[PDB]
Amino acid sequence: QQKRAFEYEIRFYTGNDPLDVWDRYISWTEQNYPQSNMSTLLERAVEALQGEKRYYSDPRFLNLWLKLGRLCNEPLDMYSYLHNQGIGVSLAQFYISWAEEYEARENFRKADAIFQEGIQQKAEPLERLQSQHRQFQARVSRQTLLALEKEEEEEVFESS
Ligand SMILES: [Pr+3]
Ligand SMILES: [Pr+3]
Repeated sequence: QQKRAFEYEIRFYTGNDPLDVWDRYISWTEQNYPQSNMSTLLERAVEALQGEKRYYSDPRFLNLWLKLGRLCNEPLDMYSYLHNQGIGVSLAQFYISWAEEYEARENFRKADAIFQEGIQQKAEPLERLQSQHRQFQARVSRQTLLALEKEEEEEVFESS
């Protein structure tokens, strides 16, 4: 076949950037199986890298967790945990992703708090975080104005 799975799996990895192997292996998987053993590769990468403070600001490390969060049925608990470990906390995408989960559940005040914390931390790229924050706010504001229109319409019906 193509058990390149074997080529990656042969971890007599002796270098100083272990995340590198996994990054390439994860990337290979989503490039060959666009939907895969993916979810158990991700769990393995993360466990292999469990407690490694040095990668807590690495976008390749955060990317593992964003991919897991997408598959996970409890991502909110996942982000809370990562935040307590200080994983991804200096990265804009960590906050964008966490806030989007709350926005999806219509908890706009929590999503906003997450953006604002990321901004106060000046998580990188800050301009991506600010842009996404403004887009989020605009979505909520627009949804509100349309909702209010539907309320006003029904309410006005009730008065006849
Ligand atoms: Pr009514
Ligand atoms: Pr009423």
